[PDB]
Amino acid sequence: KVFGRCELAAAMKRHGLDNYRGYSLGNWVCAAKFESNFNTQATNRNTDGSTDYGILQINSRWWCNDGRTPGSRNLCNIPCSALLSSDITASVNCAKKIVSDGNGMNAWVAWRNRCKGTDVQAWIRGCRL
Ligand SMILES: [Cl-]
Ligand SMILES: [Cl-]
Ligand SMILES: [Cl-]
Ligand SMILES: [Cl-]
Ligand SMILES: [Cl-]
Ligand code: NA
Repeated sequence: KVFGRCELAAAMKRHGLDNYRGYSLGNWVCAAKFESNFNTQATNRNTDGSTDYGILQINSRWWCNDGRTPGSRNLCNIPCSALLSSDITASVNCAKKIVSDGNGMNAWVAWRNRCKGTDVQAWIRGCRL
């Protein structure tokens, strides 16, 4: 599923991401835009053999099991394929664990390089929330 901007903002708000650990909703929409272009089916392989999955590009090195990342962890206790669903619940619940692990949203490289320090409120401007 390719979300619209305001559609995704409303779904993330219903799932409790607005101001979660102090990160306003626009931060999460901005991260999703540049990580996946709002596409739940996005995948990308990393140099070390791990793979990033879904709308927030969560990494099989630490967070999910895909059966092909030897020596990795599965800290969200899910198969990585669950992060590709049109229902974003699994991705949101795993992202909550990631952002709580000490480094905040710096875990998302695209957030750090393209959203951090910008006017992220623009990403929810005009949306009915
Ligand atoms: Cl857009
Ligand atoms: Cl915001
Ligand atoms: Cl594995
Ligand atoms: Cl949902
Ligand atoms: Cl933080
Ligand atoms: Na893994």
